[PDB]
Amino acid sequence: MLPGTFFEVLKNEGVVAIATQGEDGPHLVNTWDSYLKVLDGNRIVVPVGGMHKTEANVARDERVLMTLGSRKVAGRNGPGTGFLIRGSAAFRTDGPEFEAIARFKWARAALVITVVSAEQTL
Amino acid sequence: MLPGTFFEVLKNEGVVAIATQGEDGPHLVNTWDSYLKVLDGNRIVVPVGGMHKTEANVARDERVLMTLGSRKVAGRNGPGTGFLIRGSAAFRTDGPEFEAIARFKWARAALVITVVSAEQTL
Ligand SMILES: Cc1cc2nc3c(=O)[nH]c(=O)nc-3n(C[C@H](O)[C@H](O)[C@H](O)COP(=O)(O)O)c2cc1C
Ligand SMILES: Cc1cc2nc3c(=O)[nH]c(=O)nc-3n(C[C@H](O)[C@H](O)[C@H](O)COP(=O)(O)O)c2cc1C
Repeated sequence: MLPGTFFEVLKNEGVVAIATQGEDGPHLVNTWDSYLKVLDGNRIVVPVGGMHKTEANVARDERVLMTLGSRKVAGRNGPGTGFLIRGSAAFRTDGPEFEAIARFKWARAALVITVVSAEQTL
Repeated sequence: MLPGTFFEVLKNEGVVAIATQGEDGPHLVNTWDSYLKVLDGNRIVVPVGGMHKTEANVARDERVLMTLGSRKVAGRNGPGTGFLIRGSAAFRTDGPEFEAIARFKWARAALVITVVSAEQTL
C-alpha cells in the first residue's frame, strides 16, 4: 500500500519520527530515512539501539504513528512532501526481520511496523 | 534553554514532528525546520494551515513533544544529531506571537510552544 512517492522520500536523507502511546501521554523518538528497510507485506523495519521507553509503550499498545518527508520530492502544491504512516509495531530479536537491519552493529532489535495506512500530507 | 546545537539544526532544512495526545492515541503532524520561529522566553512558533486535529488535542491536553534533526550537524559520536523538545502549546490568531509567522499568508493561526526541556538525543 506504500505509494511510489513514499519511496522517493526514502531516497533522500531526513529525520523519521515515531509516536507511541505512553502511560502519561505520547512518546516520540526518531530514526533516519536511510535506515528504513521496507519489506513485502507493508512492513517498515527500523534498527533499534535505544527505544526502551518506546518498546515498553508498544508492549501496552501496538498502535504507532510515523512521519517522514523531504524538501527534494514534489508535493501536491510545490517542492516538498511527506507522509503520515499508521501501523502496528512489534520488536524482533531474531529471524529475517532482525537480519534486515543486522548490519547495524549497535542494534539490539528490529522495530517492525506493519502499515495499515499511508497518507501524503503535503 | 535551547542550546546552540539546536540553532545549528535550524540552519538546515528538515522535517519537524509534533506529537499531541488524541482521543484514541497519539497524533503526529509536521512542519519544516525553516518555518520555525524562535522567540525570547523559550518559545517556538509554527505557522498553522491545517492542524485541526492537533488543535483539538491541544485544547484538551496542552503538553506536546517535538523532534527535529539534521545529518549536517555533528552529534556526540558521529555526523548527525537531533532533539526531543517537551513543552506546552497554545494556538494564537493575533498578537505578537501570531505576527511572528504572519508572513505565511496561508496561516490561520500560530502554534506557540513554550519549551520546558530540550534534549539532544544523538
Ligand atoms: C535523527 C535521529 C536519529 C535517530 N536514530 C535512531 C535509531 O535509528 N535507532 C534508535 O534506537 N535510536 C535512534 N535515535 C535516538 C532515539 O530517537 C531515542 O532518543 C532513543 O532510541 C531512546 O528511545 P526511548 O526514549 O524510547 O527510550 C535517533 C535520534 C535522532 C535525533
Ligand atoms: C514536511 C511537512 C511539513 C508540513 N508543514 C505544515 C505547516 O507548516 N503547517 C501546517 O498546518 N501543516 C503542515 N503540514 C501538514 C501537517 O503535518 C498536517 O498533516 C496538517 O496540518 C493537518 O493536521 P491535523 O491532522 O492535526 O488536522 C506539513 C506536512 C509535512 C509532511
